Amino acid sequence: HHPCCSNPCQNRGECMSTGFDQYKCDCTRTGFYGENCTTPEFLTRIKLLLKPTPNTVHYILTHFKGVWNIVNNIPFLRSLIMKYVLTSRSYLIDSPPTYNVHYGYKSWEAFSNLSYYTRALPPVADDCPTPMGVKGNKELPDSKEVLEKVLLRREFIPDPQGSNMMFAFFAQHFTHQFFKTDHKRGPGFTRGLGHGVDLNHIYGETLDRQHKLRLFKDGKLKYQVIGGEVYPPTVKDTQVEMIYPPHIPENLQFAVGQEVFGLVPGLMMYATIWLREHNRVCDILKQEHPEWGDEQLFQTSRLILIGETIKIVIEDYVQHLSGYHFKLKFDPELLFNQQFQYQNRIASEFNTLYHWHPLLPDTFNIEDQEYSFKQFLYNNSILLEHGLTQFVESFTRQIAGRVAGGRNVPIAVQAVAKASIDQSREMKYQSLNEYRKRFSLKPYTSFEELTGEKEMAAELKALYSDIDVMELYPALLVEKPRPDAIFGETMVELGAPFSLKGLMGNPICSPQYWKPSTFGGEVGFKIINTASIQSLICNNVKGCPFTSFNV
Amino acid sequence: HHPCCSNPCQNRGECMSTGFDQYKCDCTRTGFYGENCTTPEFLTRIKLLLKPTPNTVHYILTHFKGVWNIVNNIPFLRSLIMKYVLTSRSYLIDSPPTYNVHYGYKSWEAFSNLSYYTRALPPVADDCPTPMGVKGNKELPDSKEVLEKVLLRREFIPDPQGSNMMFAFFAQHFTHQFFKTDHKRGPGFTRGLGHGVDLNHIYGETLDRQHKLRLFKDGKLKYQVIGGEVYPPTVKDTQVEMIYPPHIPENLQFAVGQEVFGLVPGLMMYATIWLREHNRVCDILKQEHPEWGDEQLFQTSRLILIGETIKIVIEDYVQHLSGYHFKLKFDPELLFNQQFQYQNRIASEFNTLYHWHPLLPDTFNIEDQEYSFKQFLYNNSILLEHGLTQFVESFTRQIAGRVAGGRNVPIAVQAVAKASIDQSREMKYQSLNEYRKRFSLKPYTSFEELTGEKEMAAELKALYSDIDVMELYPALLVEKPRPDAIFGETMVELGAPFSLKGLMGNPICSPQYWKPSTFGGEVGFKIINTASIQSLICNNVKGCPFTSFNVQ
Ligand code: COH
Ligand code: COH
Ligand SMILES: *[C@@H]1O[C@H](CO)[C@@H](O[C@@H]2O[C@H](CO)[C@@H](O[C@H]3O[C@H](CO)[C@@H](O)[C@H](O)[C@@H]3O)[C@H](O)[C@H]2NC(C)=O)[C@H](O)[C@H]1NC(C)=O
Ligand SMILES: *[C@@H]1O[C@@H](CO)[C@@H](O[C@@H]2O[C@H](CO)[C@@H](O)[C@H](O)[C@H]2NC(C)=O)[C@H](O)[C@H]1NC(C)=O
Ligand SMILES: *[C@@H]1O[C@H](CO)[C@@H](O[C@@H]2O[C@H](CO)[C@@H](O)[C@H](O)[C@H]2NC(C)=O)[C@H](O)[C@H]1NC(C)=O
Ligand SMILES: *[C@@H]1O[C@H](CO)[C@@H](O[C@@H]2O[C@H](CO)[C@@H](O)[C@H](O)[C@H]2NC(C)=O)[C@H](O)[C@H]1NC(C)=O
Ligand SMILES: CC/C=C\C/C=C\C/C=C\C/C=C\C/C=C\C/C=C\CCC(=O)O
Ligand SMILES: CC/C=C\C/C=C\C/C=C\C/C=C\C/C=C\C/C=C\CCC(=O)O
Ligand SMILES: CCCCCCCCO[C@@H]1O[C@H](CO)[C@@H](O)[C@H](O)[C@H]1O
Ligand SMILES: CCCCCCCCO[C@@H]1O[C@H](CO)[C@@H](O)[C@H](O)[C@H]1O
Ligand SMILES: *[C@@H]1O[C@H](CO)[C@@H](O)[C@H](O)[C@H]1NC(C)=O
Repeated sequence: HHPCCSNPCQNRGECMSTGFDQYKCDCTRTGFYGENCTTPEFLTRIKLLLKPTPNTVHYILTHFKGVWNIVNNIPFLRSLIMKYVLTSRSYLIDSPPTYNVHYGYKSWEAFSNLSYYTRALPPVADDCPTPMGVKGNKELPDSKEVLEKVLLRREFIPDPQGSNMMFAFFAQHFTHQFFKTDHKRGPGFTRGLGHGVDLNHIYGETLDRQHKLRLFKDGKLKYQVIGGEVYPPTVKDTQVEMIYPPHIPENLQFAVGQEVFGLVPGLMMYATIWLREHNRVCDILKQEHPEWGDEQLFQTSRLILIGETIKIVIEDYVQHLSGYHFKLKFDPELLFNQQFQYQNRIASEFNTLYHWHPLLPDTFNIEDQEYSFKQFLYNNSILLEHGLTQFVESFTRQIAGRVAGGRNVPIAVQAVAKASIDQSREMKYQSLNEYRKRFSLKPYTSFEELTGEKEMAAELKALYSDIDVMELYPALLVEKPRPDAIFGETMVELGAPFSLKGLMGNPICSPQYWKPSTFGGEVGFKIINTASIQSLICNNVKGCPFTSFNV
Repeated sequence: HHPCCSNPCQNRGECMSTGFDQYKCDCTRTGFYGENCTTPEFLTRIKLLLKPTPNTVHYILTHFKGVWNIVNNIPFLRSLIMKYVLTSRSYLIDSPPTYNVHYGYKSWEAFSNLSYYTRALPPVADDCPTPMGVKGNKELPDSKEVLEKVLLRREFIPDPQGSNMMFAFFAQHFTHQFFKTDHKRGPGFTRGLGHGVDLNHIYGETLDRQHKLRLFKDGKLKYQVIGGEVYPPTVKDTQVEMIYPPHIPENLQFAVGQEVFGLVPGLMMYATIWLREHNRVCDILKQEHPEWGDEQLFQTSRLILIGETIKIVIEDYVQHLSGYHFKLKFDPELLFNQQFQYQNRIASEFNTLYHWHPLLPDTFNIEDQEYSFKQFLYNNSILLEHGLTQFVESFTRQIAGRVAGGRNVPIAVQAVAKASIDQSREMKYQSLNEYRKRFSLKPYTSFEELTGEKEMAAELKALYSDIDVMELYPALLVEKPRPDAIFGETMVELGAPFSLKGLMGNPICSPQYWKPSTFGGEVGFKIINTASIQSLICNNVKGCPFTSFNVQ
């Protein structure tokens, strides 16, 4: 079998077979040397002794509120800290990207083919004696067993951080512009060739689709007016393909950028909001530039919305997730004097860690009504009957579920959660502990250590036998959360690097893009730099309801 | 008309309409301010006082031969200078890329659609009163007139730098992996979506084409053996689509990565050499890695040949062009402590400046035979009759034409030279002086300053009327050359930044790729770092003939 099956190389060293039973580790720029890159250099040894553990940095950022109030209000100091935050996490991502599901060694195919999700860790070789390499049993525990014993929801566990359904549907809507798995090809493949925040979920992946969604007057997107209220146009009027079951009336078959957004009224809510926002921006730009044509009005509005998205995602969305007292800042200028690659490639593992199905509640509470999953799916008449205003008011009030801590995946989505385990195995994912080492974390030495608890640990112990063969995905959902937090260590220390690369690696953040002329002047630039989840709703939802990402 | 037609914004500021009749310059990070980004900042005043002219910099590098011989033999000094060569030049390129033929403003279409060549300078707006903006006549001079008067060759003008046919065909072969204009779509469109040195001209642009060219054993490419010599496989054997006229029979229809390389035997020579090289690397890798399968063998060989190409382009090809006494170095480690984007987008203007048709000779001299263009075109029989050994020997010793200096485009390719002018015009290119400013160069104040000569300068003024409406492409071919040099100032100062960016911006130069493991260990890595035009020939051509890019 492959000599690298045991993953002998440490500290981001690279394994290469040198014969049927021999390997060699490449320790170049790891800061380590020796057969397995285990011996540290003098500079590295001191650097290791001083580096605070992720849980210590988390403590500081979620305590000393009085000091953070001061830091947050000194621009020079706030910028300095945000600069470290960005740079320290960006470094953990390979850019230009390296491996994918088919290539556990660097290759031009892996680099050039945008149809693949990239991979933070190479896949386990096909001929390895064990699913994870050398350790554990010949088969991983049955995925259904794992799901039922440690993942499925017994009782609904609310998020201690206060996350609401406004946040939950935002996460789903937003992340679904770059998580577009090509099922015709396989789970290691994507339909989102932009590999980041291009807003294809509003505008369409292809030009052909974009043009069916456009009005071609004043730069705007097509729309319909039902009961005085602006909604996306129909499948019939646009000839835009959407996923809908055949029983749904032509009227409620809304056509938007992303084919799957008719699945959930919550997604259609943000689809309508962003559609309204783009047309609102077109009106603003048409007044600033009465001399501009439709094409520039559209293009310029798109870039502004990309700006709004990255701004809202950092300063509202990530801010809320973080639980920090420190105010995260969206400012491209922070990287202008730093070494940073303005490019991104969506990692398969980023996709997997983002399967936050526990967020989903048992019922969807709108006004006085409580809708079940069956009632809620594909039902756009709920959005029409209640209206966006009510939808915002209700989902701001309804708490979402805790992601970590175990046993909170709703039964309605059991098949999806099982799929997340199966496809991980199909894609030959390395173990949780390997992913932890890859992201500078000390590997878990027991199931009790991972879970911070006793019952789920015991079950997992009987299923996997060895902590070093625990899988990434189920571990993220069973992990001990941070104090009163939605996630545990692994979720954050993997998610944040992937997250920040995709946000800052956007072209609009590059020095040659980050200037007022890119966005139609100061007026367009102003829209970005003052954008918030509150302003987004206020500008586009009748009666400007209050909103946030917490209850 | 559009308020930015006059190109009012200077020093890299960006123009934006602010009404039907008014504009605004965005002077962000230009180092200048004011209405037209003309008022320099204090730090910028100091920088413009200390920075030497490109002509001064060229002089130092092409003189003091003894000093550079010391510099080239102290590794630290050589590394320090090469570092500046790369950095001082790379800020001149927008990366991520900005404009294209359809977008004079930054947009997502422009950034995300890889089918476009990018643009170093936005196109002149459609509604502008004159083709160049506001200056000049309603129409530009007839392209035929510009071609006939100052471009077409009379007496053959050899390149004083001594560039040979080995250089000419290498240039043609190497650049045609990234200059692949999509003529069904338009001149502003490319079919090379890799936008750089991916060797698609050897391996194919698509996966289906690659798979028809591969042997699927030992990581090799398909081939045939004619008279003991390894040559590309046929169209009949591979089912790989190639551009061949009807009269060309099945046997002489070689299938290679790039569909037009059958056009010229000179290109097929390099296609055959590189095909042999790939398969030679596979053998080396097989010996190092008996456990490796076909796919990895092929993949890592590709990565090695990409490395070899970049090595040869910098240390032989560009080295020769530059005419420097200073030895250029391919070393990615030099950029690891620098701000640099490992990405590239081929610029339309880079394509245009690379139409070096004056390089082409009147006839192609091989052994005792002098072949005319008609005799040479689409004729791989010539290749088989003489063999690659005689091709290298003959082409190594035949001199190329001088590109700059005017009146040196062969008549045989006159329709091509005309097309470059016509296509620049439909692509709405800005004037020469606008591109010169774009690249930190002083605009020419007269046609005599452009040529350094009286006769052509007179012909040009009678056609263009104003120096500020002179087109970029014809200007490059008529430009006053540097002393005893193949090119003039504009060619180099535009070409060099596009080039280095294309080469160093390759992902194999990034810290995570620039490791022995990427190339199958230290032996694979050594093949990249010791590559040269001579070794390429020596390793793959019977008898190991001597070669270089100059005579002889
Ligand atoms: C952000 C949190 C979140 C939420 C709230 C959510 C809520 C819901 C929901 C109820 C409203 C339904 C019916 C679905 C249904 C699906 N989910 Co999500 N999902 C979420 C995170 C994800 C992500 C991320 C993916 C991967 C997308 C992909 O691969 O296409 C996913 C996968 C899926 C898929 C693709 C199948 C696959 O194999 O990946 C479907 C269908 N699920 N989801
Ligand atoms: C680098 C120097 C060089 C040389 C030596 C050279 C030698 C020759 C040559 C004799 C060997 C002939 C018959 C031609 C003829 C042509 N040249 Co070149 N060309 C050169 C530089 C270029 C470049 C660069 C392009 C742009 C390629 C493209 O696809 O637009 C080009 C374009 C062309 C085209 C149109 C592109 C197409 O797809 O057909 C033709 C025809 N020509 N050239
Ligand atoms: C990116 O990677 C994809 C996966 O390798 C690749 O899709 C694959 O394309 C090949 C060739 O186009 C298909 O293989 C087919 O080749 C023979 C040719 O004779 C056909 O008769 C068969 O249909 C055979 O399947 C693969 O089917 C296909 N793999 C899939 C669907 O997963 C993409 O082409 C690559 N992307 C680019 C732009 O190159
Ligand atoms: C910024 O723009 C330039 C033109 O690009 C210049 O405007 C022109 O000034 C000329 C005299 O110097 C006039 O002949 C001409 O009327 C005018 N062109 C216009 C406005 O259409 C401005 O002077 C210059 N501004 C500054 C501050 O120097
Ligand atoms: C590098 O790693 C290899 C394989 O992980 C080490 O070989 C192992 O050594 C340990 C302790 O002596 C044994 O438990 C294993 O039996 C050995 N190999 C295997 C496959 O089990 C090797 O010692 C390491 N190199 C150094 C010097 O640290
Ligand atoms: C990149 O741009 C080109 C040109 O706009 C796009 O090609 C056009 O596609 C539309 C709709 O599919 C066709 O109707 C036209 O015939 C095409 N125009 C041409 C050939 O000039 C191309 O689709 C774009 N690429 C991507 C990835 O969207
Ligand atoms: C293409 C990718 C672009 C954007 C990424 C999208 C969303 C990112 C949001 C969350 C990422 C996943 C898990 C949590 C990780 C980080 C956010 C929370 C806390 C960490 C704060 C920090 O240090 O950045
Ligand atoms: C993707 C593109 C990558 C590489 C292009 C390869 C070769 C380009 C060669 C010539 C272009 C034309 C003119 C200048 C070219 C090279 C520089 C020559 C002299 C100046 C030396 C220097 O300052 O680097
Ligand atoms: C509501 C859906 C849950 C069905 C669980 C079926 C698998 C049984 O799982 C068991 O669940 C018990 C109750 O939490 C735990 O005490 C046990 O540790 C666990 O093994
Ligand atoms: C030996 C030719 C060098 C001088 C030519 C410059 C004048 C251009 O003359 C042109 O030459 C073309 C090529 O035959 C012809 O097609 C044109 O009809 C002719 O006018
Ligand atoms: C859709 O929503 C309506 C209320 O708007 C609800 O009464 C109905 O039952 C739902 N449809 C389905 C099929 O559940």
